[PDB]
Amino acid sequence: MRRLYHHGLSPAARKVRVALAEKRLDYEAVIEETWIRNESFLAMNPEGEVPVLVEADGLTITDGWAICEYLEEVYPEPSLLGGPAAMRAEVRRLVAWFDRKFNREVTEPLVREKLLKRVISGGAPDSRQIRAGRANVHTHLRYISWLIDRRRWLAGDMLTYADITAACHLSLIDYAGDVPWEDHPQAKEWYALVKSRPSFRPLLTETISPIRPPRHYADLDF
Amino acid sequence: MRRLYHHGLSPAARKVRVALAEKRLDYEAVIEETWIRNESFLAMNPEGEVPVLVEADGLTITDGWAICEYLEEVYPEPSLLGGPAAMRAEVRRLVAWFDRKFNREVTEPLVREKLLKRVISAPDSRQIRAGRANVHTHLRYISWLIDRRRWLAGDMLTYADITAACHLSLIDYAGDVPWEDHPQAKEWYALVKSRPSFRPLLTETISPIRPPRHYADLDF
Repeated sequence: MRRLYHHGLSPAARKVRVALAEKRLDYEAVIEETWIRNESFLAMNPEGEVPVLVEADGLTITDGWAICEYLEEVYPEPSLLGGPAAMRAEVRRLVAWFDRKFNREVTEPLVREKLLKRVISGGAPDSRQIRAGRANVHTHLRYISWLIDRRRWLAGDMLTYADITAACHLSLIDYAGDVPWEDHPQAKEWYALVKSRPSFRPLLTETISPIRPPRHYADLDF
Repeated sequence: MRRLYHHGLSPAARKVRVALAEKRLDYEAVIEETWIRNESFLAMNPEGEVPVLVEADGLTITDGWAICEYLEEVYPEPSLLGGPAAMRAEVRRLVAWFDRKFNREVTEPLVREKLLKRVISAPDSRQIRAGRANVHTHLRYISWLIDRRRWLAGDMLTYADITAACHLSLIDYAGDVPWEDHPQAKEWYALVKSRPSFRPLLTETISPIRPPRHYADLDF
């Protein structure tokens, strides 16, 4: 049956999991710990990253963006890009905002230092990287608050890959306990709406050993 | 006429310039040096990056990838993604290979240390040697792909070839591509660089850096 190679620390893989659920597509979730070399996995994806989607006929789609665009092409409804070219471009802009800018400024340092290092032998957290990530998340939350104060969802009138991408990144910052939610109440409210959707539920209930998420992480009413 | 905000040190902007030309879309190239703060540019693109495409009617498309997907949706022929879902997915896989992996391993350190630092104002030699070592791995992969396909993603030129060639064109501007170790990849790069869509990348300069002698040479 359709399968997704993933791991809980990957924002892109989280995004694909949420997308598959939003599209009502059944799949088998298969963990690959990409920090442990596996020649068979590399043979399937030479980049050695998750996510990788394998359809029941064996068709193998690699890269989060490639998978997301493939899902919209093959399983068009419900749409996660929207209809007019201009709207789709705004969705894609915001996808890039989070998968590049937020990712580089916040997700990469906090996930690496607070989550991945504890999962592997990795060693001492780098406090400098952590402080920068913690400071930078404020600018992003202010932007989210600005967008959602004037739009229904981050990219406009319907939930899209923009909301999914932003929420999946934030979910990992939240797993680490580093989101200053109460400084950004409009962003907090938007995240509560996303986190309460059935597509988000596995991200809330699953854990990544040996890190215990914070007590509010799975609270819909946080 | 549509306008593209770009600069020569941006692989994403280079890619869009090539794409626009491949699709026979005229445009005005407008330089924005994004290392110099400009509130008006930020007001148009809050990320403060190039590329940004502005259509004649004012429609503003931001982000290289968003621009490429937009161009294929609005100007479908000639296609730079291809037709079947599987092919399009392979193109997008390779676009990511270059815009993520090659970019992190090779373009970022070499452009930063050798090009950007000279444009603004000491190169880190360790980072330069890491970039130079890693480009070999990527060229071997290119060579593997084009030994069995005409172009990186299959039988037709796509965003995959454009993205790879645009990244490599910046490495080549810095003089750091070991072409003599990778003759199959070299031959593929010569074909892409020779296309009319690539011409401005070859002839334009980024002050104060001079490119190597062969950089603009089709017969290198």
